Amino acid sequence: PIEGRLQLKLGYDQNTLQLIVTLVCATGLSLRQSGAGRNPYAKVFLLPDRSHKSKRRTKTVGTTCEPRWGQTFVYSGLRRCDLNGRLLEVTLWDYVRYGANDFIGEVVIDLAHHILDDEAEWYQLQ
Repeated sequence: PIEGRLQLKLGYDQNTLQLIVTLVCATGLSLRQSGAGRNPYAKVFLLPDRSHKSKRRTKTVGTTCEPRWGQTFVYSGLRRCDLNGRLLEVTLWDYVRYGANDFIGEVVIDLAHHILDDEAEWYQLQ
């Protein structure tokens, strides 16, 4: 049962050939079963590429259901049309210190159909 939402800004700058991705914050995340809060961080990939090259990761925020990162990532070497057919995959994870980290939810953006104007928007975690 996934719950919560993520606030993202997506911009594209033709003058530098860069897709600009800002993860502002997330809100409304569930607690753990334990009742403990989560320690959320996000991973971002520009798919289909799954190598270290495409990977970005936010800092981890401690014990909270309302993490704020204010973190901007840049993907270079892209014409606007190169984004067609690619997906921005943002996944939230709960940092577990002594075990595998738990999947919280994801937002996947079909860039071909996005305006990319750096407007902050909210996306339901899926």
